Amino acid sequence: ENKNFVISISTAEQRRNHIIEQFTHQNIPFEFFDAFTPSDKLTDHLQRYLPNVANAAQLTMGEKGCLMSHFMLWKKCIDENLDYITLFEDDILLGENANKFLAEGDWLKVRFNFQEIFVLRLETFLMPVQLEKQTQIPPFQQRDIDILTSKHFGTAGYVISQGAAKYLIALFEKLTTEEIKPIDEIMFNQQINATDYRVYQLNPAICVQELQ
Amino acid sequence: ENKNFVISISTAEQRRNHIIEQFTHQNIPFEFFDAFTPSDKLTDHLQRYLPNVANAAQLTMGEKGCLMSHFMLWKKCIDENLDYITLFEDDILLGENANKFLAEGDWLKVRFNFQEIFVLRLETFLMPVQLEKQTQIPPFQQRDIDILTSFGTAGYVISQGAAKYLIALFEKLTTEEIKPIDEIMFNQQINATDYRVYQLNPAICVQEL
Ligand SMILES: O=c1ccn([C@@H]2O[C@H](COP(=O)(O)OP(=O)(O)O)[C@@H](O)[C@H]2O)c(=O)[nH]1
Ligand SMILES: O=c1ccn([C@@H]2O[C@H](COP(=O)(O)OP(=O)(O)O)[C@@H](O)[C@H]2O)c(=O)[nH]1
Repeated sequence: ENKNFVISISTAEQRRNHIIEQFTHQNIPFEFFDAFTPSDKLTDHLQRYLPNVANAAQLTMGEKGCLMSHFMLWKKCIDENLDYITLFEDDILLGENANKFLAEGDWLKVRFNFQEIFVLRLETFLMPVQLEKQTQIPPFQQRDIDILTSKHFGTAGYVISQGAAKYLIALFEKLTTEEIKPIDEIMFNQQINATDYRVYQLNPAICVQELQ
Repeated sequence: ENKNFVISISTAEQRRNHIIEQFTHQNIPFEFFDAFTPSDKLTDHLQRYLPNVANAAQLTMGEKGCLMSHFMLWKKCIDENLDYITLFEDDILLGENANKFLAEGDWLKVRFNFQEIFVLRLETFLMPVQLEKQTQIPPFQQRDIDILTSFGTAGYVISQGAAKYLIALFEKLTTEEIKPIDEIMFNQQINATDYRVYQLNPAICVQEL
């Protein structure tokens, strides 16, 4: 059964073409998942499943749509009883030997217990905090005053075990409106300390986002 | 009035002596703050000021004590009406020319508004999440399976504005939102509107093991 899903706006035909080119050349099976966008469909899904998120002013409707798309795919993993599901966003660029990882799953089956709770990142690791130089505040005694700025972890390419799909669905349902944060922050920052939940990183990675 | 406080367990004589040698070597005034350790004192302070932290199973009592020590120093900043306070942990090494930064404040006064909300890190910048190798799960096609694993609160200046902000922030955090103090101050909260975290580069102190 197919394990690879690419989140893509149903009208984003040029992005879909980019995905098709890359995946078909490497003979990697996949399906598109129609992404949630600002719409009655997204609004109704938020109210049905995540009214906490519907009420969260701290997320943009785009960020809510992104969360909803991942969340519905986590649900798909559970509903179809998949050992794992592999999720992409439609701006990823695949590295050369992606087929060995994405067209076959026996390597995962040997390495992981899917009722255990893990996410394996396939995309490049991005530092969530970086130093930026600035101009307003002058240096002192030959030391610069830099600013700490936050960067989002990508959610553009990862494997999630059925265990983790269940965990993240329950987590997002249990969060209060005030506790909601963008999906990348919950998956890859906040929850890194959580006891049974483990995040792994393929290194070197096998894909990267085409944006920034 | 003194601005430099070094958080240190009252019985940690060896650490205290190392701090004394380092600060006095550069004629930097400081005072020790007796760190909270597992005790009735810590328990009662948690209940009085941070009951959501008392209930947070995800922190060790040591991590709770560390948070409590910083929190009480933020309070000290407010109570003594200090423009800023400079907080250290007791396992640090001071760099050269630290006196210009730590025994004098005019450089801060001309660069910052103390009623505004900032923290200036004095300790070396460390990546708050690292890739750790592991041995149990074999690599595949020359790619390792690493674990993502978790900044340092061993050296920073905080404005009175930020002391107020952080006291209120930590009091408002839910049990679910509680994390070790360094994860809040220097990771989670970097995404926050009026809260600005700066980094001296190169830094003027570094943490020892
Ligand atoms: O309303 C939206 C917009 C985008 N996405 C998805 O989020 C991913 C990243 O989107 P993009 O790089 O275009 O940034 P965004 O538009 O989300 O800010 C892509 O898979 C999009 O299909 C979504 O689910 N809902
Ligand atoms: O119960 C404790 C333990 C440590 N610390 C302080 O936290 C800093 C870091 O101490 P250490 O590196 O020993 O941390 P630990 O190993 O206790 O987690 C030092 O300034 C300690 O005095 C504290 O306030 N309470």
